[PDB]
Amino acid sequence: MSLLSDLINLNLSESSEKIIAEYIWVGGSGMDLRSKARTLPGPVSDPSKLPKWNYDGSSTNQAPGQDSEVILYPQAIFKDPFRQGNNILVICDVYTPAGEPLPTNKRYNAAKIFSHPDVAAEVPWYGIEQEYTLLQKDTNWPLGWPIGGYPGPQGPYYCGIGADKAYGRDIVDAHYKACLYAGINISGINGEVMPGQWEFQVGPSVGISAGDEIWAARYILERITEIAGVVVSFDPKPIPGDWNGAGAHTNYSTKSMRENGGYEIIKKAIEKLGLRHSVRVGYFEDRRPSSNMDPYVVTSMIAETTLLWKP
Amino acid sequence: MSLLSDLINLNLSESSEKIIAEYIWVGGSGMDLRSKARTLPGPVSDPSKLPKWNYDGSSTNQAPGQDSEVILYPQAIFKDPFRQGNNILVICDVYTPAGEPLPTNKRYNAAKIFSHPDVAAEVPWYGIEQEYTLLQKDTNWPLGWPIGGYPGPQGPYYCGIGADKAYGRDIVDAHYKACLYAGINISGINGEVMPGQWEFQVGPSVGISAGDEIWAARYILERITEIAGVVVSFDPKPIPGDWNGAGAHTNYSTKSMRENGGYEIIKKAIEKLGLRHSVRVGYFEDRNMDPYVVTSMIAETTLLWKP
Amino acid sequence: MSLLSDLINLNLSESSEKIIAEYIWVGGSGMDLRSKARTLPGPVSDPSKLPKWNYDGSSTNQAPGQDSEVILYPQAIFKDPFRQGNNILVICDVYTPAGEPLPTNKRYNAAKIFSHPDVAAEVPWYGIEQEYTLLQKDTNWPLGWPIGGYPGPQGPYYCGIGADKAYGRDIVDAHYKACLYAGINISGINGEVMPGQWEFQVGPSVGISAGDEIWAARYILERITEIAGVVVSFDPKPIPGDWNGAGAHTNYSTKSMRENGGYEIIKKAIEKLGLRGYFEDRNMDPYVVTSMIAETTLLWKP
Amino acid sequence: MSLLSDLINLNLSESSEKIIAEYIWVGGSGMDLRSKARTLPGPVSDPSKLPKWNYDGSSTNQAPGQDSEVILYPQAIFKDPFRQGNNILVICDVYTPAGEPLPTNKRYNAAKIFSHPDVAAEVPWYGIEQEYTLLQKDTNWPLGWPIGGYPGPQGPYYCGIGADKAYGRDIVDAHYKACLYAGINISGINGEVMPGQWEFQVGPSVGISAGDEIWAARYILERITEIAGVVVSFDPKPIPGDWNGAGAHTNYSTKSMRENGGYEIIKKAIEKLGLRHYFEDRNMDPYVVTSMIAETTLLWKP
Amino acid sequence: MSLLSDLINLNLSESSEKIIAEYIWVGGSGMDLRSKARTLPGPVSDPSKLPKWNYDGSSTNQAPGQDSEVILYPQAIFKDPFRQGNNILVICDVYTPAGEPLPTNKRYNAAKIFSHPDVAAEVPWYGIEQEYTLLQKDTNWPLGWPIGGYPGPQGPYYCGIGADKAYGRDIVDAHYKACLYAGINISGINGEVMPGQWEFQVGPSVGISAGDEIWAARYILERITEIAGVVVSFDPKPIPGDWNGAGAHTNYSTKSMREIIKKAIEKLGLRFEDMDPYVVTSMIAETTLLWKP
Amino acid sequence: MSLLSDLINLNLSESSEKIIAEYIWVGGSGMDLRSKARTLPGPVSDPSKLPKWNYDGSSTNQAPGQDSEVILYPQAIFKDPFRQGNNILVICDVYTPAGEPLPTNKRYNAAKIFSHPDVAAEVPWYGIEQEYTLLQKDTNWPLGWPIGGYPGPQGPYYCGIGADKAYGRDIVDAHYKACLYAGINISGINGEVMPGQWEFQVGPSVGISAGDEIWAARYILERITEIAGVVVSFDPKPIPGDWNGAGAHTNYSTKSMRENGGYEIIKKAIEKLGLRHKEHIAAYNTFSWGVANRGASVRVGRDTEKDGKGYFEDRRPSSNMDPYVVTSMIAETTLLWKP
Repeated sequence: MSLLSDLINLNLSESSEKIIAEYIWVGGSGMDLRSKARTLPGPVSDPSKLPKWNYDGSSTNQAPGQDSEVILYPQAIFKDPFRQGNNILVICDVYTPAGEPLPTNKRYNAAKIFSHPDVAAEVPWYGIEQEYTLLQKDTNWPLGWPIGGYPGPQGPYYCGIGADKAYGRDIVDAHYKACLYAGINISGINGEVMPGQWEFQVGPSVGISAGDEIWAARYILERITEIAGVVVSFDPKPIPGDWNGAGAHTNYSTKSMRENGGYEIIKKAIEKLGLRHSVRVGYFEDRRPSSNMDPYVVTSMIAETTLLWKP
Repeated sequence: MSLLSDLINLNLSESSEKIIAEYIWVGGSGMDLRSKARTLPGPVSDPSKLPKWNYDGSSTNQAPGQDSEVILYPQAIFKDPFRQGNNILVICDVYTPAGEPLPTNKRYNAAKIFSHPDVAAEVPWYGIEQEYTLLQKDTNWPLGWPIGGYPGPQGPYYCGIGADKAYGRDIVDAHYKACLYAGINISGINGEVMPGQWEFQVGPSVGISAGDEIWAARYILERITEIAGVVVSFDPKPIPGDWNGAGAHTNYSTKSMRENGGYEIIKKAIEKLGLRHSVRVGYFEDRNMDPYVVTSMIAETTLLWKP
Repeated sequence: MSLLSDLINLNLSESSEKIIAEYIWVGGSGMDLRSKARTLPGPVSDPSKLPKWNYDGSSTNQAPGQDSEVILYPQAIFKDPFRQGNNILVICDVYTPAGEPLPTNKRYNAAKIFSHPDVAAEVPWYGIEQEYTLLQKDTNWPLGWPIGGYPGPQGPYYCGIGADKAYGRDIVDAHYKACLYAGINISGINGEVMPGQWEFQVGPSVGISAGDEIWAARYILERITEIAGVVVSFDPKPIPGDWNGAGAHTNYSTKSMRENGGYEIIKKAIEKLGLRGYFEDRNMDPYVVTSMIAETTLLWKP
Repeated sequence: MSLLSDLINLNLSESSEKIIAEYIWVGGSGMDLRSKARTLPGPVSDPSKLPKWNYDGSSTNQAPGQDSEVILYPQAIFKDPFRQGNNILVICDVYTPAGEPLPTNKRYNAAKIFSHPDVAAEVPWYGIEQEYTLLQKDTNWPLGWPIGGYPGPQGPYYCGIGADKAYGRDIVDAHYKACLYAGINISGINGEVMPGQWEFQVGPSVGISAGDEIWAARYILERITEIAGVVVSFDPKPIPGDWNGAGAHTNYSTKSMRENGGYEIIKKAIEKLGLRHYFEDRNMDPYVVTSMIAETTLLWKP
Repeated sequence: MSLLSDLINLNLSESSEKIIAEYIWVGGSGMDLRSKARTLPGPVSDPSKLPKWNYDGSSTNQAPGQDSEVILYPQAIFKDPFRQGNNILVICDVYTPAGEPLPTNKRYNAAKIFSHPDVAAEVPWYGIEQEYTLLQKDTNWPLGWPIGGYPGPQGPYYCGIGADKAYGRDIVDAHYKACLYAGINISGINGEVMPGQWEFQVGPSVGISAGDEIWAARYILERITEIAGVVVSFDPKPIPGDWNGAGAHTNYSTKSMREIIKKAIEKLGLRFEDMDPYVVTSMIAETTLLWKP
Repeated sequence: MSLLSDLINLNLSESSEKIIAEYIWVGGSGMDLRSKARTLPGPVSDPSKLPKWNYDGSSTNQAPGQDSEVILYPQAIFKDPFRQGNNILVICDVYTPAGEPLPTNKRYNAAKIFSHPDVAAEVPWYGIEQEYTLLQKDTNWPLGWPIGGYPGPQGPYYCGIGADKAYGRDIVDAHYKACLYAGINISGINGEVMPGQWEFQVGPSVGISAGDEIWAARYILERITEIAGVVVSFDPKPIPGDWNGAGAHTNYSTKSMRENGGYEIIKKAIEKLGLRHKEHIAAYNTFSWGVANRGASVRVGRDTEKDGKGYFEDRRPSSNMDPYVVTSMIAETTLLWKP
């Protein structure tokens, strides 16, 4: 409605100083984003000044015990592209009332790694490639799926233009701008090989914020698909039959690698990655993660292995 | 039709100083909000400066006895998020032409309680959690209700995002901004365990204003569902079959609780509520009733009642 | 389309000084409003400065004989809420080319009454309640009419809120603002007992202007229902079968009633009305109703 | 809905100095436009300052062997009419990682021709007429195709107006303004003989920028048909059966032609064109057409 | 489908002597008919030669789950107008495995009354008028219910003809013939005052068979509405709002009356023309023949 | 469409003496019925006089090996209710070209059991109850599934009548008459607890023919749902969520159990069944039995106890069981097996 969108787009700065904060977290599947919103007395840019919150963990498959309460710790702030003004998104990680990180909290361990002085001094930069597929809500097939099936790896959809080739660009372009506005370092987008299939890239992002941003980007994307009435999947294999997906390739570089200087340093890091069990060379790419893996794990494991691990 | 919203959204400040006041009241079922609007000469911020009004109680199940007139007393003003500008919402309570509160007027007795020096000195604060369900107008099942029916208490709807999980968010978000604009102390919202089910929280709100705000929040919400062509229910059990609803839990604290040695005041307060007969511990929580009644009963039982 | 509304909403002040004037009149059924629009060189606020106009009365059931021409006399100006800017609505009344009021022109005799020095001195104020029903275009039953039919006098529609109770509020709220914008003294609105049934109140309005304003308000409402694709009826009994309508009560006060003490003036006025602050009088033409009240209490001699 | 277009239409200048660049290239069929977008730190007006990029050529039928990587060289900048603000469109041509132009890269050779001192000194101007057909997505027949088939070369569609004659004008007018905004020298448009068939002209455009501009205009057009949910064809024969198409006629003038003009210089150019087989030369790649005329008339010696 | 109706209309007499018997009973609400079918070796006309059967009473609100078996006693036979041929309908009443009538079995007590020598010798005849309403499956409003709603008691529907007046006559005429074919003494039909509203009359019917026949006729009617995709209600008030229903009038005569009425009318008042038909019919006999003031 | 059904319903006896035989078999999932049809020179009543046939086993998940040919052995004849006249249905079991039964051929071992003199002398009768669900083709939810979802175990659908209660009776009544016409010993039908859920019973049928008849009855049902444009499921849980399904309960009696003294014989058989329980469950939790307590593994029934003779019910098999396995295992355990 036009009456409805007017209420949704009300600018609160004209009526008070209160802001709305959307607290966001990863649910019990490790892939389900959850959120809810609260009012704060005034604008906030420092996450550490945000109050902690809580939710019912037995409703998100995260607290089975007699105590269902789970605590939310604010960790990163972004501008809310939906509520606009001084309203914000808050990426949180999740803990028991006693202060223990939940098993589905991957940020905790990642934060320990990125806070290590020898990792922190190396200024690790990350570039993440996030593929996704837009799906018809009723049928669960990708937008533009051709009547008659699987089209193949050589087709008109990859970076295509036109009503018969690019399906869902409105969602994609809305997302690109929403992310820039929010403060995410989104570095690009492209239409992928399958109809309704797309990719966005994020980076360079330093350390723990790479994970914060990617989760923030996924949140915004699904909020946008929600508006459009379309289902989004980050699964590498979102439908049966043949399917061409990429994965979740991660580009990585340190202060030493970027100061050449250490062209050689890139190669030894690659040596270390091979030693642990895909990797190509500036910076280098890691080709093992799939499109739904947790970025906190992926990014921190690369730093640990290349900066802290000794066989 | 774009021609229509242009008219609805006209800025009257450009043409004169007159304002429109939407007078709101609780009807004969104790849960049905009613309203109508009048033009006033200029901007008003003090409810005591508003004229009294009236309506036909025989049309809202509030006047049987040969005299159908019921009187409206303005009690609280909020900004009107629908008409915008200087136009206002007016929460009223209802009286006979003779000056007596109607049986369905719960504000009067609640106000008497909050006006008592022993209550007023304790500065009672209230926090209310209002759960509600958004229902398809034609089928009366919740928005997004799954074909197989009751999904269970463990699902993707609670605080969910995405077309297949969150149903009716445009309404929820419209309501959130609308209340803040209106001047209600809405403190947050969340998607609940069932599809189409949500919650908003209001507070802390002082004394009689908790009820004023709650009714105002309910009014705004149902005005918004009206626009969206959706039905709203505040019933804990809004459909047959299995259902997970919470209720309307109420948080309460006094000045004594908020200061030094609240621990004792809190347990004692709980003891008296128990002695009268659902209560758990900052402050404490008390588990479709009228908020004027609920909030004032808590103050009275804990501050005025002497066993 | 959005291309269309852009053209409809052009601000003519940006391109010239010309304004558009919508001349409005009551047709041969006594309840059908008609209008058409003309271009004038510049802004006008004084009705007496508007040129007279004309139309084919044989197309509106208002001229049977060999000369079908009917003359329009501008009588009242309001701002046009549809064209916006300096464009205006013009309430006219209607005459033969020779200068005689048509039988369906009720403003003429009303004007004589309000022009009478004894009436004019009393500054009569009117408050008029206009009930109306919004009807589905195809079925001609009210918006929100329930499958089972007539619901009874006790229901959720009266001053109701919600998708299942208030039917047509967008029209009603558009009208309220449109009337205020136009310069009509609209004093309030409410949902009525039947679904799709509503009321607006106008006043206080002075003398002959009560009728001019009520007619302008009816005009504006029906232009709005036209936009919404809904039919409107001002008939107290707009559908067959059982139905609750209120009516059209008219509140009335003279200068004398409004001063000290007035109660006595009110007493006598009430007696004369029966025989033939303020007080209330229990599809009619507002020109007739209001002027008859003034005449009965100020000019008539029992 | 309206929420979606708000996000798409966000002005990024309010949040940072970063811009979005849409890299565009010709795919493996020689007629398929492809593109994707990346974030840059600040505004750029010089193509030579833009970073090179890459894509998977095995996905656009442009790299078969074990190395599917293809390099994009930015060549021309236009403002992005879709993202607005300081966002840009970037016309690119394509190379192997080793630095060799791909077979489907026609810009490379044209650029050698226009950079040649004997060509460059003559400032070749080009005027290109681009015909196209708007097709129903589901049926693949032109918009407004009549129940009964091919209407003939004599009809109401050529430069027509009205719902029954002009099909897809909203696309055409969006494109016209979009191209002007972008910085393309679009010189006019017209409805053509077949329903849903139209033409745009570009020029005068100097040298290599003629081809850059036509490709950018084709890109903008298909992005617009995409928004409209309509298919576009630049094929001279976009459906079976009889059909009236023009082609891609190219106008050409040299500095000397614009001087005296003399006409003799024109005669000479025409003569040389004949020998190999301003003035007019009657879906091909504009880089090829434009550069061959320049080569033949300025470099080629009989 | 013609392929489907060909299978449904197969004449089993052409392939064997086996027949199908549809056992019918009254469920736990007292108004819900239930049935299921079994194969028998050959034609049967004597209800007492039919085997008893059983069902899960916990699925029809007539037994608890821990002890759910309920026994079906065959009581009356009719020809089955749906399966045709030698196939039959069997009206049953219902008992615990120990042999007691279920509380929702009203036939048992009615049978005792009609078996009483003071009643049986008097040959009580019954005429029953059964009103019903045909309802649109999706809306639950009557067939032909007018857009503007409740029309009033004076209208064109009563005994009407035409597309705009008679709604559901196909169902009604099918029912009339089906009942006659089945062996029910259906004595007439008429369109009623409300749209989609109808009545059939059964009688004269002797004693306990009046109840058997009415239930059999109700069965046949709802099987027919099932075919037509229409819902049936025997409720006097089948929709909210105003409605014109008759009631449940019952005609009654004894052997003595047919040869008198006033003494019976007197007896009825303290407690000619006057819910479960077994109850209604037997209580009238009891009132006028067995009762003690 | 009447033009089409006229062709389908042609009486071939008026045009020739040739008949059409629909050879039917169980495919590689153990539940997928397959069939195809051939022309034979004249009418046939003796299955042993029908020629063998073959099919491509790599197309029904029944021959992975390099030789995809699988052989069809005719075993049972029924009249074809679809083609009518002298046209027939032929229940087959399936073998390698070399002559060995396929792993998915369960008839073979069952036949070996029913041919044993100790089983045959005993004349085992079987009664099988086949529950099934009719599903809307597009949504995969049952016919008549209510807008608000799962209704519960106490409702109006069980043996119900009316447009709002009984869903799919045309299919059910067509199937009942088609089976009778075909020569199958179908003994009854009823509407079940869930919307669109129904049951039919077959029996008493002696020995190996019980399985032949059950499979023929299943074939006919799915051929009828195909005509109706409806999907049929014999799965114990044809939809997610709560669901009330029974299974495929099997009644069993020997000549001795049916005569006087029979109850003592029944108890001994039940004892033997209990000693095996795990073997039977694995093929078809804690073994139990009684007369009217659910969910006993085995039920005797009031009538049997009362009379001192009759039969007993094995309530363990699920609705998608292979009747050859169930029927023959009951005979084997109670008549041939030595603990």
